[PDB]
Amino acid sequence: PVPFSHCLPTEKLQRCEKIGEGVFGEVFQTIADHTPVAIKIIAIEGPDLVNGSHQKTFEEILPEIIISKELSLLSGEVCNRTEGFIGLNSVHCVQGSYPPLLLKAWDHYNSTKGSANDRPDFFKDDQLFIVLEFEFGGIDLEQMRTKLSSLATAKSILHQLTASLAVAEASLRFEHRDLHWGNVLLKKTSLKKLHYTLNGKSSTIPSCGLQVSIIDYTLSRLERDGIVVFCDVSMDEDLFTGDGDYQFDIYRLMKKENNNRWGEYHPYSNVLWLHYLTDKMLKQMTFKTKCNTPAMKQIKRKIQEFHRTMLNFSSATDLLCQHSLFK
Ligand SMILES: Nc1ncnc2c1c(I)cn2[C@@H]1O[C@H](CO)[C@@H](O)[C@H]1O
Repeated sequence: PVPFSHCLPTEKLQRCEKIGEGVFGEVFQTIADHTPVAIKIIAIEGPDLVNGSHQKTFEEILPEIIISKELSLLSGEVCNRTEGFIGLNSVHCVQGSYPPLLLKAWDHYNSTKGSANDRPDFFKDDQLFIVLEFEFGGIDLEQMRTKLSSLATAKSILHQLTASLAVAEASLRFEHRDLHWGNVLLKKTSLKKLHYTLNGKSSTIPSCGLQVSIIDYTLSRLERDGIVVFCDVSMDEDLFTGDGDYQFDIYRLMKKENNNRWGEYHPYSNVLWLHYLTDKMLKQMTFKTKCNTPAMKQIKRKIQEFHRTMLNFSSATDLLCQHSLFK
């Protein structure tokens, strides 16, 4: 293990601002070489509860690390290529107490946005963490609930998500398994079209001025050469007992689909998540401009039609290749 200062030299540490959180830990934004990055920091191996849950062991955190790498690498592949997952810059195992400058950032977020986490000031100098440094992906879909232009943007978002998931299905038999709207990131792009390749066939997607990145592989699954990497949630109580959002039904529906056998490949889970996201787009998102032109009213009708038909597709690949929305 390395000290925090290895990952976060002084100027980089000074520029850290907290941008997100979960039971897992903390996410900070900073900058190096003029380029923003997101730093995900997860305590591991220790006995303390953190945000009410036990810390993962090294063995338990490895799947997320491996999957983050494999998905990042899709941006440079040939037959199955997508930039729709987040870039991974580095992963380190760090040892130390939590840096005071990160506690200062933590406090600022707590004062302005409020936090559901414990202030991370109780770790000793032997504490281990995993620090994952990612590309900065923009703002999550949930925080953009009231910020998008029109449902035309929603179409581009769904098309990008479907294409990324398809390429990952084809390359890695990938299932995301936790693609709630906190895990769909949006960034401005000056590209008019985005490019992907699926089983050696290249295509494009109109960007509507946004690039989508999918994040957070804590519950994800994939395989290479029959070696499966996944999170076995077969004995988890709480994951399947959520209420108040269609998100929590997706966990249940995934368990129905796979008969509680999480090592298996069931790409229908990607379809379930895409259905949940389509549902968010039609029910919870609110757009600055409503559908007023005939072209835009046809877009709304097509997204509604996608919502009511997509559950009859077997995978994100089947949706991309066969759904009328993407013709
Ligand atoms: N790479 C990134 N770029 C930008 N924001 C990021 C990330 C990552 I990793 C996470 N987040 C933000 O933190 C929240 C919790 O994962 C997410 O919901 C999101 O708001």
